[PDB]
Amino acid sequence: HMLKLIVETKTLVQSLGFASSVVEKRNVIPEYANIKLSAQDGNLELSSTNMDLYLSQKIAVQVVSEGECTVSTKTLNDIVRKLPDSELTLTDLGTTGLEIKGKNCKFNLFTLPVSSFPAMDSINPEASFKISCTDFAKIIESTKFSISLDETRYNLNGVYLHIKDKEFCSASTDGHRLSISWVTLEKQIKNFGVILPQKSAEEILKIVKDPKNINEDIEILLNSNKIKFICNENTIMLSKLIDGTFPDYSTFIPESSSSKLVINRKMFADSIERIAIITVEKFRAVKLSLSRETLEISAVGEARGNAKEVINSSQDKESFYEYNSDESLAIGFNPQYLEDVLKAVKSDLVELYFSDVSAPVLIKFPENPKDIFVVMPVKV
Amino acid sequence: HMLKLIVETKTLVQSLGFASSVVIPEYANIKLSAQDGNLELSSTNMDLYLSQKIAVQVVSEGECTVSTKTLNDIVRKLPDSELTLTDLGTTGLEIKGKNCKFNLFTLPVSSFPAMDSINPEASFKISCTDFAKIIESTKFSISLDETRYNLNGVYLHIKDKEFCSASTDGHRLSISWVTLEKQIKNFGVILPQKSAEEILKIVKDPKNINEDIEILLNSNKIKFICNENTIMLSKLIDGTFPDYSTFIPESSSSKLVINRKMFADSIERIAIITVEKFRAVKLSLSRETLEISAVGEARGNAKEVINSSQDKESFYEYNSDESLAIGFNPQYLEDVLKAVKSDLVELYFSDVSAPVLIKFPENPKDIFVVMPVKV
Repeated sequence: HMLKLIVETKTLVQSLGFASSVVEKRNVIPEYANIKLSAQDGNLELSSTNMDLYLSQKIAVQVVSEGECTVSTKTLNDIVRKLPDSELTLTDLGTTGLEIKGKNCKFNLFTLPVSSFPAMDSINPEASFKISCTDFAKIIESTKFSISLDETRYNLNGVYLHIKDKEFCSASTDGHRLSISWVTLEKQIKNFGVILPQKSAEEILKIVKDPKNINEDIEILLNSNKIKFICNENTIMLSKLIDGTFPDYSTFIPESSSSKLVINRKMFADSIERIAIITVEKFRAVKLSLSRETLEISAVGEARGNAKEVINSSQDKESFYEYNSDESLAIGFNPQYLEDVLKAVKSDLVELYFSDVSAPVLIKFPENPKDIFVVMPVKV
Repeated sequence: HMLKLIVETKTLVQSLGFASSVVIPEYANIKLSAQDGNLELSSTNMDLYLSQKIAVQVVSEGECTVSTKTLNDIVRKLPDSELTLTDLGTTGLEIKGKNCKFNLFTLPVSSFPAMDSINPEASFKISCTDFAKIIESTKFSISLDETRYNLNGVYLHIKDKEFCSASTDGHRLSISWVTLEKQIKNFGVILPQKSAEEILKIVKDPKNINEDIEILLNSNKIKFICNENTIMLSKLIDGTFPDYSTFIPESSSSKLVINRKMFADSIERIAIITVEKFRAVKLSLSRETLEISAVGEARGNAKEVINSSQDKESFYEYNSDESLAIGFNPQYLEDVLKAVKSDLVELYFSDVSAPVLIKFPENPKDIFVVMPVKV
């Protein structure tokens, strides 16, 4: 019937931060903005949903009376974050509302009937397996930034999660670049390939990176229509899948290269970002003028000016630069697309493999053999 | 001659921050003038003109003009401890670090306005600390209503030896003052909101806050010379400031003394439940307790109880056997409570429809009035 429970405030604040990262709040079209609270068997289950995903979080509380209700996510989040008490009492007071009670204060939040809150789908899986949260965060971190934002390219608006032999892999592309990242499974899993929407990839990454989950495991259960994540037993996320066919990306990886650059990753990344400052949105491009002696990174911006930075050949790790060719190469890239790759993998050095000015660059990190990136150039 | 100078990056970044908070097309530009060991950076908008001088190594004297935003964008991300600026003519202004070069389009200096001259009717000096105080205590209750343009600034005015800033938006009054030693000709002028905000930031800078500011004014313009090297000229709102003394209660029948932070934190919590259409908290005052409560249509309601206490950290004392339930916009109370750093705050009441007067003990030259709302 009527919920009543005592919960540690800090724990509730953390769960509501996750609820807040799910809940609909754009205020252009109708939204369902409530959170469902369910007290059962020593746990409070907090459920949040948007049109892409359903999140269920369970936290241990002192259940005085079992029950469920729903209230405004934002109002509950906003109040609980400002209460000083180490613990709070939550009591469903019926027409009076859900009461949030600390030592000196009481808030009544009007409820909405539980029947108004979307049903949690059941998932009957075709395949399921478990991997570490550390391994899953890695392949998502390495591929979430190059998802397409173009709705007409509906099959590119997510990450392609798939099995090839013993490798669990994530791939993403927006037509301008490709990212691929994988981890080796120990058990042979049924082959599958599904497209996880960007919004779900962002939320499940936040979940598995939480300190309580990052060193734990995540179970993945899926069929061709839906996917379920069970992260460290007590957090369940259900997601829709994008109905479509991810392209055969193996054709996109250059089979050979005419020159190779090795350079300190942070130095390269900092220089690109600096030089890109002069650019405008209508022409986001930096020019890499590569030679054995120096690399000149330059850019122009209409009605702003131009910019140039020189990186000299060097064998010191902190300033490393080596370009293995007697020939020069002047080739342009969108600096955001280079920065996305450079920030994705924490590595001392980075390798860039080129062919001609009109062909893509292949980017790899030396201690990271299971991450691959391809970026097409732009005319400069 | 062509400008060329070497400048400490951190000091140039700081100057460009002030120039950027100020910013016709030529008003998006910054004028750079290297002369006599100083770089003068000039910035202007339709209300004000700002001139800053910073010491640099002047290699060659000269002046030029560039986009404020482009210059600010580049300098704030260069890692070098010092930068070389060189007007290269057809190439533009060169901003040079150890390994990077930026060239910015320059614009003609003949297109950049000079700072207007002022013939002052009144001029005086006060400390930057005192000037910061009176602006800090009054900038939050300036009107944002364009239909009441004479309220869209602070009223800087003198009464005998008291130099006052006052502001009102029709819902509250803030007034803060400093006693001058010199006899100054009577004046009263309205400093626009953007100019009050900019000169406050300048006087609060660490290099100025312990120094002095000279104020020179007539009925059309006001000039601030802050610690010699930063000069801001501002237009004044041409108009008549209203008789704000009508906010001051003729008398008060009850008084609340309460811990300031405790009060502000409880108002802030209870106000969460309100909606934009009815931003109000209810204070139900009695000798034993204060109940702070609020309602929000289709959202809910809330209540917090504060018990009488003589402990400094939880202080509450209300001097009357009568109960008083009176409402306020919580933002107008929070504005006042955050304006003055004090352990306690005092609130003086009469009836539910009359204003509250607020003061902070040990701050006798700051007075605030907030009108109630029906609850």
